[PDB]
Amino acid sequence: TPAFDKPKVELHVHLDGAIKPETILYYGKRRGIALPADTPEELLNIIGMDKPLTLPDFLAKFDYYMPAIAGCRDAIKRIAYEFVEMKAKDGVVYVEVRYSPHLLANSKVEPIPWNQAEGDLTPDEVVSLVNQGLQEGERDFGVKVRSILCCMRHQPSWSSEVVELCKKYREQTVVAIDLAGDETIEGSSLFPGHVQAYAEAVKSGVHRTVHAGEVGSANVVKEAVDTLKTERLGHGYHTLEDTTLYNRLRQENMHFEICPWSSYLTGAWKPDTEHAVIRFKNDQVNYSLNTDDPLIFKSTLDTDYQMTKKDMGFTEEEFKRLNINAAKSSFLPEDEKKELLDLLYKAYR
Ligand SMILES: OC[C@H]1O[C@@H](n2c[nH+]c3c2N=CN[C@H]3O)[C@H](O)[C@@H]1O
Ligand SMILES: [Zn+2]
Repeated sequence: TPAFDKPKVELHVHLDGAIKPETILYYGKRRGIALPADTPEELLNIIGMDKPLTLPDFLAKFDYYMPAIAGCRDAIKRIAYEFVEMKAKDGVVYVEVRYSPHLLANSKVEPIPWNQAEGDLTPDEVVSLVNQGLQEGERDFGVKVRSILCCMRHQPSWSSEVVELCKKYREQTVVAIDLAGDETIEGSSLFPGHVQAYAEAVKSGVHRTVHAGEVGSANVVKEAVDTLKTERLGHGYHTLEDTTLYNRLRQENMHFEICPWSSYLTGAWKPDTEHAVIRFKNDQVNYSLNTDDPLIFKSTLDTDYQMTKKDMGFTEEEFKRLNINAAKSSFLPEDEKKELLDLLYKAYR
């Protein structure tokens, strides 16, 4: 069933884990990269999940397939292409994708990932691939893509870099810096490299967001809002613990990015206790429903929206209004945003 059928907005997703089993498959068996499987479903059935695991675990599923794709120059622009694809197939007019240059290489990179080998490929290029691949994909699917570049919790050394990336790819196609990776690393969201790079962001314009919340304490969010300056909270579930912090973001007017089906699956949730998502709906705080990782969880944007009208009862009347908010919170000029607001507005309504 539809389950929401008007033209959606989406803010939280990762390139990384918006690949199809096939493009993996190709490259494993093409530049040779001994892969973990064969039948395109078996690939899926190692890569993805169904019993709720733990955030740490989630995060090394990734080590299964990435080698495949990592630099090869080729693949960057192709999996950027096929990703815009999926985003016009399930219902979306507007997406922000995130990703991590650092995972996507090759050269420089003194902790060299997966682990793999030297090296044409740079941060400076593994972006300018994607911008074409989301510019193309845009061109050919009806959907406008802007990307988000992700600092990455466990490596502060690299965070510095991403701000220079964002600044200078700024609009061709990047509208933002993020923080991503294991919440459990005690202290991570404060380490010097991160705050330094966020604050070259606020010192220099760059829009900010942080996965804070999810599977770690309310503190990690309090850090994120106040020390890092996060313009919107990447998940923000555990902010319902410090219930005076909670009234302070409801009050600041600020985006929670929920990821339903993701929540059960990483660990951020016990299925015995009402998910933060229905709460935000009761309180009417600006949230956005969302996908996070299509591949690793075996899903589609319909999966969230349907976990949400049938388990946790959701009017269409809500869906309407969250998809207006997400648009309101987008990292896109008031320019581009009056007119993506004119879209869903004269179509919901
Ligand atoms: O895409 C940047 C990184 O996002 C991480 N990722 C993706 N979704 C999530 C996540 N880490 C935690 N939160 C979840 O929302 C993976 O480490 C990936 O390398
Ligand atoms: Zn995420």
